[PDB]
Amino acid sequence: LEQLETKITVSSVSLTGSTLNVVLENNGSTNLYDFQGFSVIVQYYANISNISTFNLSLYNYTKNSNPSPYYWTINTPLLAPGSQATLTIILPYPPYPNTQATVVIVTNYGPSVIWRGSL
Amino acid sequence: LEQLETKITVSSVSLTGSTLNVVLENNGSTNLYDFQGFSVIVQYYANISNISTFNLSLYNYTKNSNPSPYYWTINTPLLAPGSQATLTIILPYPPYPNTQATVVIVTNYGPSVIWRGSL
Repeated sequence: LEQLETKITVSSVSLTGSTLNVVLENNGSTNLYDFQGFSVIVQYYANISNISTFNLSLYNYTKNSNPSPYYWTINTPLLAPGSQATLTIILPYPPYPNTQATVVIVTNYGPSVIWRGSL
Repeated sequence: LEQLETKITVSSVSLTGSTLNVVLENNGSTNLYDFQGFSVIVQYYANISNISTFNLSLYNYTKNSNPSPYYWTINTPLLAPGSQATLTIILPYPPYPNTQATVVIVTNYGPSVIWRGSL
């Protein structure tokens, strides 16, 4: 039948401690709600005992209010076209200051977004 | 009804020019064949005019016999439990010598594997 476009973009990324907050925008025509079917990858430089340490890991979805490291949450059950929501990603270590990072978010439908910047 | 375990592992990774060959093993109970529904991410250091350059990109599936850069293929239509197959990933630039790389492969079912090593 009818195929609908899926499209996401990242509006902003903010770091607090070891928590990444990613503002995600739905710019497509599909509703996004099957979050367990998303994939989230973060590459960053962890501060491990004052040594900048490359870390690239996969993060799993949860609805738990206190997500463990290597988990992520989002502050809505459904992200509709034209709306935005905040993804919270819990990193295992605080980022080493002034280092680059990459966040990959893949929707259950296939389309994805990659954010590249500094923490 | 019945849930079956999906599990993949990487047996080996080989580099030829700008082509990555990843031997993927099915160690689960599901058949793997919905490759368009997989996600593949590669992080490496590209040789761009003799400057080692960080590159993290998503690669899309194709069955084309001459995949373009940022595409991947696999040498079977179906990877059954207990079998292995070779994924071919076409990188945009040859890797800079003796640098680290990461390959993330996510099945359509959810379970994934991350390979970490050097090219």
